[PDB]
Amino acid sequence: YEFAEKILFTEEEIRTRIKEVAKRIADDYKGKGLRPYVNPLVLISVLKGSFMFTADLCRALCDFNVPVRMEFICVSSYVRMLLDTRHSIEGHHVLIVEDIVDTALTLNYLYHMYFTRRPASLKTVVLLDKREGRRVPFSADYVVANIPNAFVIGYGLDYDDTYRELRDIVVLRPE
Amino acid sequence: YEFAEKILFTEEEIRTRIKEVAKRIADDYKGKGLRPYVNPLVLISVLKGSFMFTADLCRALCDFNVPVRMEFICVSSYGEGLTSSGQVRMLLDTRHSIEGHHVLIVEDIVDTALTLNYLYHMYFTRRPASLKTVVLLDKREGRRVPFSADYVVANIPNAFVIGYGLDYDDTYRELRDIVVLRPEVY
Repeated sequence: YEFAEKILFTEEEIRTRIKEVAKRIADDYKGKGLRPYVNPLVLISVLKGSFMFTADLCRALCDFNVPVRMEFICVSSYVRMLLDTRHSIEGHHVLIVEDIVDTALTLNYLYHMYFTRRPASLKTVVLLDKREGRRVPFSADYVVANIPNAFVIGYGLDYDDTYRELRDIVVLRPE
Repeated sequence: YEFAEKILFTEEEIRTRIKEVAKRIADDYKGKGLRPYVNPLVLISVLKGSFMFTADLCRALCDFNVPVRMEFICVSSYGEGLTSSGQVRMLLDTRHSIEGHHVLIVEDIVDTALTLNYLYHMYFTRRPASLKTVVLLDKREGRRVPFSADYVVANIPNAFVIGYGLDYDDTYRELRDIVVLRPEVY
């Protein structure tokens, strides 16, 4: 990548970590009675960044026979909801999917919002976690990779909406 | 796949077909003046079904150095028998303007083509540099209005197909393969 710096995580490394995370999720929900139609694991994907992670994660979950329901939401901050879920999450096992949690301002807002809607359970899975960038305390339930305070792009992550399409996660501005 | 009657395409077959389509698109737009940030090829992904195809397609396009911008739109149908022109409600439109840009609408399947024809005409009036469509699957004989996709990953007969983003009552979208659902299910 001539426009960026070193590759932080290759596609194969990301694929491998996602498979392990899906394995852990499958194990953790094994006794929850997840079933298609009535009780699938609801993946609430925060657009735009999580689209790629979501596509790969849902397939890894499928590998472990975990039935899932995909939801896509969109938010904006000046946090307001531009697009919310199409089906009620009440009584369901929900997993909010994000590409990166740094300040945790958005994710914490969404977690609070969904928590009040009476889901059976509510957890979060993030591709990347900059645990040091917090503006509000927030602990994700599943993390694919913890990273330093480096600006990264690729695999859904952007530099002003560009470079989301890269197969690898690359360092634009080091750590 | 106890709920499946037949495997139409494996994950590997689809991957290969997506790369082939991506190469075609690259060839087709090479002289079009696309450029990162300023003039990327805009993929308007129609949720929910195209989410998977879009993730794999944008990566295949990146392999060919085609700069892309991803937009995700959400539409909803009208109650039963309110439209006979495929009209739908826009719940989420593109976040940025498409005027002057090369746009490609991305869909998982085109069968009746009622929604895709409606969306195509809607974006066409927004003055993009050009407007084309790419679909994962095409049931060519299923049309209720004429429509031709510019790029197609695979043609399929009239069977109930699921997987790779396509659903049966919002179920089975996560499968890695494209399979035919056993009639005993629906």
